[PDB]
Amino acid sequence: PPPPPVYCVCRQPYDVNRFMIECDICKDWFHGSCVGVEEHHAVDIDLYHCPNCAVLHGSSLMKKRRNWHRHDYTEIDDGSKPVQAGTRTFIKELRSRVFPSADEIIIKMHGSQLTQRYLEKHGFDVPIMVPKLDDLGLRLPSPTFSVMDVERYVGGDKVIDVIDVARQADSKMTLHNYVKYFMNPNRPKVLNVISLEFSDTKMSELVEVPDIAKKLSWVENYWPDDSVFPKPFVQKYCLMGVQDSYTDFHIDFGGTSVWYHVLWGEKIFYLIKPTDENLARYESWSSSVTQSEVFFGDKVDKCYKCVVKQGHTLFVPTGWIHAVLTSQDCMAFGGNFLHNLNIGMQLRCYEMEKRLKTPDLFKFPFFEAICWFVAKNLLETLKELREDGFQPQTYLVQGVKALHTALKLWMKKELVSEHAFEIPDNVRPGHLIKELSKVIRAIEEEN
Ligand SMILES: O=C(O)CCC(=O)C(=O)O
Ligand SMILES: [Fe+2]
Ligand SMILES: [Zn+2]
Ligand SMILES: [Zn+2]
Repeated sequence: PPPPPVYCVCRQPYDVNRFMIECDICKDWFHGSCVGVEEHHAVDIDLYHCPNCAVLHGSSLMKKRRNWHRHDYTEIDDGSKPVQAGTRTFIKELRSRVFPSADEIIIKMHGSQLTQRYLEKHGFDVPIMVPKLDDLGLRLPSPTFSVMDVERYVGGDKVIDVIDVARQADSKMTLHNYVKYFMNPNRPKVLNVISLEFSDTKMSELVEVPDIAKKLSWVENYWPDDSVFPKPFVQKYCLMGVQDSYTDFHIDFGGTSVWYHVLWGEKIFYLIKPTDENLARYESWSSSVTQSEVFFGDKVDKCYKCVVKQGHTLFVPTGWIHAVLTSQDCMAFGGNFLHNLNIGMQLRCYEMEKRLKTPDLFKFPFFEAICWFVAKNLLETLKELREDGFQPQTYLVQGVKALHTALKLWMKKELVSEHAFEIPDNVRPGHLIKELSKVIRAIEEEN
């Protein structure tokens, strides 16, 4: 009559969906939550000793630090091995570097002026800075809002993704434990939260994205209600990071444009323009094996340092390559959106993510799906303008044409196999491409 197999001090049966750690003394397994060990602490622990065993054997044996510049702080500090991203020395070095002020390129303006008419007329190809909050239609919680409040609304037991910035590695924590950590002024490690999307929490009630962002948003103007696919939520994000948190260079998923508002603290963006040259150097860099050892900002001609003060709102347009340094403990809200202003580049960025085989969960949920719905509606628009007297605006045409090129490419016999599952069973792929080709031919003719 063998006893049912249970583990941990809670004498519970094994659950494969829960993080556990092995005690080197008793050989049993323990739930991180039962013994107070976070998933990100596992890499620090050399040999784990559970509380009970610790009474006579002492605490766990931790790995010894010999670094300040390598992801694996155990490597000997002999001279070989370059400085890696997000480490203490890296940050020190990053803070000493000299960059061209982002003032040379970004546009600063009043919220009331930032409209779709303005964007269509002058384009949206450089970052836009909006010092004051007035006229953005951007509603956020009081500047006094604290992490304890984030916990109060969202929910203490919610599971979020944390980033051990000095290792550039991900793990998971409950929002409660993250707050406990953030609240302790003395943090033995730099942790950063950047993917806590709360549009489905009681905290959504408090935030309201910028009008321009909603006015432009693809999901907001083209994603149907009668959709079989699940509507994407990348509109409301809560960002919390302690000082010296770092995010290496990247291009937001799906070539989406984004908005950031620092409630309190100070974020520092390192902006790189989306030139063909740079976009190539980036795609190489983001795949090279020495990535973590090369500060990409050096592989290009100009890297702009944009300091975002608390109270300010920044807008980064499609394609821009950027890294972010957290000058000080900060909490900021932000969001991503796709729009017509730069249809071509968005597709360009999407094609690039596909080649870098960036993980599934690290992309934009249903990129192709939305692209279909858009092509569809734009067909009705371009057509309704023709049968109405006016000729479409240059950009929209340049864009619908790029989208046209894209849809045709996905249907291509040797390719339709992968882009197949992504088509909405609400659209006639071959049909849209035909009707779209003529309106394009028509427009191209009249002009
Ligand atoms: O949290 C940060 O310091 C930067 C986050 C960021 O740039 C992003 O999520 O795209
Ligand atoms: Fe970003
Ligand atoms: Zn033990
Ligand atoms: Zn347990």
